[PDB]
Amino acid sequence: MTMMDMNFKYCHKIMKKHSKSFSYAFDLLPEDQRKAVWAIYAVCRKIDDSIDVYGDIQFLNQIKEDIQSIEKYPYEYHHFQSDRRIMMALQHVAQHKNIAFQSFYNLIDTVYKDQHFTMFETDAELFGYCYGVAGTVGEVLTPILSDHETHQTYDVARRLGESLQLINILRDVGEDFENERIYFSKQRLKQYEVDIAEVYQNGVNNHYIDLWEYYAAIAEKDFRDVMDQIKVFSIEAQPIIELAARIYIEILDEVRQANYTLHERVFVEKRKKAKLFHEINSKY
Ligand SMILES: CC(C)=CCC/C(C)=C/CC/C(C)=C/CSP(=O)(O)OP(=O)(O)O
Ligand SMILES: CC(C)=CCC/C(C)=C/CC/C(C)=C/CSP(=O)(O)OP(=O)(O)O
Ligand SMILES: [Mg+2]
Ligand SMILES: [Mg+2]
Ligand SMILES: [Mg+2]
Repeated sequence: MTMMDMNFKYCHKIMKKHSKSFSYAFDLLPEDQRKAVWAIYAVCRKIDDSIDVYGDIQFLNQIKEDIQSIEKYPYEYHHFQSDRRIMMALQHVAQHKNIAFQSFYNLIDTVYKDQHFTMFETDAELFGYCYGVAGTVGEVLTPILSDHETHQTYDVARRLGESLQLINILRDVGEDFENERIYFSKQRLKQYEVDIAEVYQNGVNNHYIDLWEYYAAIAEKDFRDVMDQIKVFSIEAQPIIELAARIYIEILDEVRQANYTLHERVFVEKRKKAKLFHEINSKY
């Protein structure tokens, strides 16, 4: 095993550790493509944890600096200040693919501003936040999962990631409340007459369910639109991308089955992921 192989294997470990939902799915891709995804994931994961988990704001500045170094001198050797193995894998990927560097910068700014967390006043603010933390990952992942780097591709990728961030939000309402975060907007929260602190203490009710179902309906609808343009992706990636999404559509059925509980984190069982994959491949 070469050194670079080792760098990608460290990225793989990080994704296996933190992505209980998607590691399984993305590892089904051909080697070159899944190695790039592990790199991207590891970069995004370090960024998202820089502050949330290590509290470390200097570390986040170093990640930005490191990405900035790769963008300007893709071919020079750099003394990476954040995590060397991840940045080497990322520079290796940038020498073969067209990395949307601005998208990592948008993600970094969105993760940063999340330390001045202020509830969204409207859905448009919530949706612009889904772009920043997940539409951007769709954009950076675009040249890896497709040979047609065109606006329709970027656009389905962006729309898929924002859509998964919404499902994510619907799965994590309760744990996000414990961390003092409510991602639903005030406009919509007032309109459905819900106070999350309250529903958290006394259980679900019918206003909360309707609020939640109002957002799940937005996510499901968007899921179906990207499932009609799944062909913008490479042929090897299409069933994986579809598996990734459906796992998350599954999580919504899991929240419904646990009666929208705010006190547990529903997940999808590995065995079930393999089933979903089997069905997708039926028509693939
Ligand atoms: C493929 C494509 C074109 C677009 C999709 C872009 C993606 C994958 C965006 C990320 C969406 C989110 C919120 C993922 C959870 S990461 P996690 O590791 O925390 O997952 P988990 O919390 O275990 O469910
Ligand atoms: C899967 C893939 C290709 C890309 C994802 C890249 C990542 C990790 C981006 C950082 C922003 C996200 C989606 C964090 C997890 S949201 P959460 O509710 O799961 O909270 P968490 O940080 O996981 O505890
Ligand atoms: Mg997670
Ligand atoms: Mg996080
Ligand atoms: Mg969450």
